[PDB]
Amino acid sequence: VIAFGKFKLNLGTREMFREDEPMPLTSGEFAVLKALVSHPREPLSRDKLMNLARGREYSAMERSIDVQISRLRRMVEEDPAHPRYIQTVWGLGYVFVPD
Repeated sequence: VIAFGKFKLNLGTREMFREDEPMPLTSGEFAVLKALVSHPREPLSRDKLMNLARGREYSAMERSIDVQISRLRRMVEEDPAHPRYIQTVWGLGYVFVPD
């Protein structure tokens, strides 16, 4: 489904790879990351992410959205402090920026 940086994510099977090595995604990590990458370049509020994260499983209520973002950044970013793929939009929320 989706490639960015050294990552490949399969939205249907929940398979993720870093440099082709299999890397797991908890339910809530997966829920947040899928909401982000499925809306490329649309900044998403915490409320809208929480909402989009809801599936038929323990997903949205696993951890706070900001803690999920922080964990996803530590997984995907060379520097979590200056993120490339999971960016902050001041006033607003978070955004996936492809490539």
